[PDB]
Amino acid sequence: MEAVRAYELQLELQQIRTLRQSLELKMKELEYAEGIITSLKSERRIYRAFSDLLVEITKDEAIEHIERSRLVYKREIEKLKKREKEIMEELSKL
Amino acid sequence: MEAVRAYELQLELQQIRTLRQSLELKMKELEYAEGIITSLKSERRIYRAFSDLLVEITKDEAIEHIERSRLVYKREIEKLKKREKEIMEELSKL
Amino acid sequence: MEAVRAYELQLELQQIRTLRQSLELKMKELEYAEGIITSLKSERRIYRAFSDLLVEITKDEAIEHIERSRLVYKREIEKLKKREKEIMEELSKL
Amino acid sequence: MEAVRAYELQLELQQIRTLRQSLELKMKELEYAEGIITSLKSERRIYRAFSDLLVEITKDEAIEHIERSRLVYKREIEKLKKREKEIMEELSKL
Ligand SMILES: [Cl-]
Repeated sequence: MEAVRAYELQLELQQIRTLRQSLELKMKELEYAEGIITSLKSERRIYRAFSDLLVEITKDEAIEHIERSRLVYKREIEKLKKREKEIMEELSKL
Repeated sequence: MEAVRAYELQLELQQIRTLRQSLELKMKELEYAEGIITSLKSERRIYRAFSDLLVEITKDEAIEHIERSRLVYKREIEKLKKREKEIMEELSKL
Repeated sequence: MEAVRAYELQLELQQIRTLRQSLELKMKELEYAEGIITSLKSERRIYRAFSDLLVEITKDEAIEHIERSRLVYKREIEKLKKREKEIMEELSKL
Repeated sequence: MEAVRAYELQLELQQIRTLRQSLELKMKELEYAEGIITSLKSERRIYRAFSDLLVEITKDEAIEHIERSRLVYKREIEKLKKREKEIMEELSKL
């Protein structure tokens, strides 16, 4: 019945939204970090986490990481939002 | 049957409690950190985590973060506890 | 039927084991850290994590934290292992 | 029916794949860290995470940890991939 087709579209939508929201959080945290790293205070040490190690990196390396990561996240988020878009439309047609 | 209505209220209550407890933990960890940061020892470096980066911050920045975060958590916790309150009352009326 | 009573005891046992194993992991990680902190190398900075902040602590503070945490974990682990013990015995009697 | 036997093989395969992928991620993160640690920049502080403590370690200690961890992960990954191999073959024979 339509109720079942809708529930399954809703289940898919929730899973996509959950993945998408996790990526936006990480993306926003890195943008916040970029604002601090590029602020006026002269010295701020920065570390990058790799599994269970924290390795010191430079301001330039940190900015590079933030910019590349944002690109990967923006792309993944755009793709997921377009899938959410399609599903919301199907749900609307029902 | 009442058993089913109760089970569904119980399911909702557990999910709210789980979210609430996660927030109280983070809130209490930051209050503990504040006590240390404002203690007598002269020098303690502090870092703030943003996704996979750790960025050095000052004592004043750390205290600001702790106070703002506590406000956000206290508010979210109060709202969830009020929802738990309502549900516990419904469960009692049944 | 006995199969159902056994499945439910098995479900409970798995959940207890999962909680217990998580605590033993954290406990063992802190014991490993203690071995390093008390080793010969003269200077090793140490930080303690509180939610999203890392705060510098001394060797003595780190050892204190490790010892107290081990006590809390050992106690929680002993209590869970005794519950696992009871269940395994019930499963055996069936 | 074959559909049910296949679903159960698929369920097992997904769980194995999920464990395997988690290990490959950690393994790749440590290999990335090794590349940075052994790069030209003269001074980079390194910390290792043990539960809620971060303890400073040397470049040599970090490399040792990365190499041992890779061995443990490579072995666990090879064993899981061989189990995935078997299941994919069963699924093919059905
Ligand atoms: Cl440092």
